[PDB]
Amino acid sequence: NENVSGISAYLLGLIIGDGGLYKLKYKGNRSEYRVVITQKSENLIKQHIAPLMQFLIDELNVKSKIQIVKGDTRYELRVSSKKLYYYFANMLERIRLFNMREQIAFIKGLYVAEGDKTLKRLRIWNKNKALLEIVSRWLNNLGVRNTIHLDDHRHGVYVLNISLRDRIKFVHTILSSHLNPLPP
DNA sequence: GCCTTGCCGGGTAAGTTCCGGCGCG
DNA sequence: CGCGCCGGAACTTAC
DNA sequence: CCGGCAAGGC
Ligand SMILES: [Mn+2]
Ligand SMILES: [Mn+2]
Ligand SMILES: [Mn+2]
Repeated sequence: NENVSGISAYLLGLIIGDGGLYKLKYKGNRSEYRVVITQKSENLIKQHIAPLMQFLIDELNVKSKIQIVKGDTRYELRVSSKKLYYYFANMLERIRLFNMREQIAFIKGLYVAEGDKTLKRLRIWNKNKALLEIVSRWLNNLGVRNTIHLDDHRHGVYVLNISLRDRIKFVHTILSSHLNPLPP
């Protein structure tokens, strides 16, 4: 299924960027498995992201709930689910095999999470150079030129800079792509 | 003249893991 | 008994 | 992430 594969890739962009995948161990041989996306904007969390996760949850027949925990500085969308955790973690492991549908959705998600949102410049930040290098190759194959270098010497954070020469192709083909959209 | 992009400090919007519960065969 | 979902938030830093 | 600064390219 390609609409599920794409929405997955997109969610996985948000997760890797602004959340995580947590395998927790508690006292008494108790455990927990968490798919997390955090975000400041209540409306983006509840009106765009959650309906997407909800759709994926239903289609996978995961029957965990979508928790939304309001925190200090940010909303946390959380799904407590061994099945969903491994679904994304295994999907992460085979990121290199992503097809063009998945690549674009992943880059879009990653950008919504980690990207320069003013679009004055086109920039993705991350400590994970290998992840950025994969994104770079995909972008090069989509005819979007880009460079990677160490932006934040204090915290070890790399930036992937998308060349403004390929501005239109990047925004039009990646950011504002109508592909795999909340069907309805 | 103009656009592009490496650089680098500010600080908030993220990320991570702990808690106490309850569920269920 | 042996794990897996809830609901929260303290805590730290990578964007 | 944001955003101002300055080096460099055409
Ligand atoms: Mn991140
Ligand atoms: Mn982030
Ligand atoms: Mn973000």
